[PDB]
Amino acid sequence: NLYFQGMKKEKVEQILAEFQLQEEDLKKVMRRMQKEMDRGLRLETHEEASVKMLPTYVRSTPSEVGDFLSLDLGGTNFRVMLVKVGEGQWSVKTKHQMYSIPEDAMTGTAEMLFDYISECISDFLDKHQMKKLPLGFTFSFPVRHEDIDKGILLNWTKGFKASGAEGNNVVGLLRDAIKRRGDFEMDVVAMVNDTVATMISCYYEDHQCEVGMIVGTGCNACYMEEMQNVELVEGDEGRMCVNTEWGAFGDSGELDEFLLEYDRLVDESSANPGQQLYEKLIGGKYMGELVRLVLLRLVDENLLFHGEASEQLRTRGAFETRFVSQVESDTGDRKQIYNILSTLGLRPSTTDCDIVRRACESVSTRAAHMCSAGLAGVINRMRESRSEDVMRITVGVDGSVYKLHPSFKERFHASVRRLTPSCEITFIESEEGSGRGAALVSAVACK
Ligand SMILES: Nc1ncnc2c1ncn2[C@@H]1O[C@H](COP(=O)(O)OP(=O)(O)NP(=O)(O)O)[C@@H](O)[C@H]1O
Ligand SMILES: OC[C@H]1O[C@@H](O)[C@H](O)[C@@H](O)[C@@H]1O
Ligand SMILES: [K+]
Ligand SMILES: [Mg+2]
Repeated sequence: NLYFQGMKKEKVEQILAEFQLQEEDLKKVMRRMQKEMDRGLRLETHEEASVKMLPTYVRSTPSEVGDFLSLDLGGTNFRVMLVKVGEGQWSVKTKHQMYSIPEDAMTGTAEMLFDYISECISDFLDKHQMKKLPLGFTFSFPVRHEDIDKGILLNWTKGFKASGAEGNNVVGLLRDAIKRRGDFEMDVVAMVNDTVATMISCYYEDHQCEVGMIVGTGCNACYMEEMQNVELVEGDEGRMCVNTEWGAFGDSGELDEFLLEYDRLVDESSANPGQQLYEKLIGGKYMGELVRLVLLRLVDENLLFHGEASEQLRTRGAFETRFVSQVESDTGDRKQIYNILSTLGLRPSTTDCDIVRRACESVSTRAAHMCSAGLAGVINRMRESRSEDVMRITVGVDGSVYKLHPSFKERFHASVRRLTPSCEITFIESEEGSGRGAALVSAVACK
């Protein structure tokens, strides 16, 4: 019966309705987010604020030229690259290599981690016969800076758990590991978040870019704040980039009304339970798993796969986030959806496929909408801080979710636009943002 297939589909929709957020829900999240950003900037409230609004010491009024080395650590892969900076300043990726980080190095000791990093740097300097450049470190974790070249790791995020790194100077850890190996020498001149790197890389082609955003494994944003509002740094003149660390929004209960069973389960099986909760609604580290967990509930309610979940479907992380993009790239014939579930040991019908799509759309739309509330909060804050009825601003964006998901981008922009009246927001995707941004920040600091 088509009548019974449609009754299965109606029941799924009732369950999936839970992922909906009304426009007023988003405005509420936005206001709460703006409130947390206020708190993180102020001396009185900074320690308790879950959105830490960390000074980066990358300023509005900041350079050198020549060969630069860029390091990038934040995802499953560590990337090294040679970049040429020339006359403002252009930058170009000329040599590049990425390395897979062994499990033991992400979850072992800091020494292991940075030993592996240094090994990677020497292989790269080998593969290009260049083993003393100025070195920029894109390091995508919450860091409390004392300057551009010095700051301590507040805490690991995104599954990182190397011991002996939290509360230590990250540049120091890198310098130490390089010294231990002692077969090359590098001038470590700057450390930057990936958001900051992305923002800076978009500046040569568009000077209106004063916001950087990452929607990848993790989710975070930075922006050019007025120095007068950055209470943690001395001076009131011009602007300084702030790393919001908005992923930890929710860690003090601010999203509790909105968290679902699937979110609690994802948080509980994560490396950092109770932390990075806003990020866990959005990031690619967690999105596919969120979908896997919806699909499991649906098989349990007898609405999917004849009520039977395969060994693969019951394994953690098996529904990869790229599968969410692929499913939602489907043209209507169900071929992409079928092949994904086939490789998961499942024997999907035609309606099974349509339900999996609906599950993915519900998770990724919520991610798009939740993300939109955070960005709209930042851009609205900036408009009010500045002196204009209409703010024109560019946002530099990187990450596989924003970049590769076929509809996230579009759902996200629309929602951001609803929430930012009297703002004209241009979105640009960075091209090698982290390498070129890191190199560009190095060249300034190279003084
Ligand atoms: N085609 C895809 N569509 C959506 N997500 C994907 C896709 N391919 C990989 N991913 C996910 O995106 C993440 C990797 O994205 P990527 O942008 O390369 O990392 P990243 O930007 O370093 N993350 P982060 O450092 O947390 O900002 C992983 O969690 C993957 O599961
Ligand atoms: O890589 C994207 C983001 O992931 C977050 O989890 C990290 O804490 C941020 O520093 C980073 O900007
Ligand atoms: K100040
Ligand atoms: Mg990154």
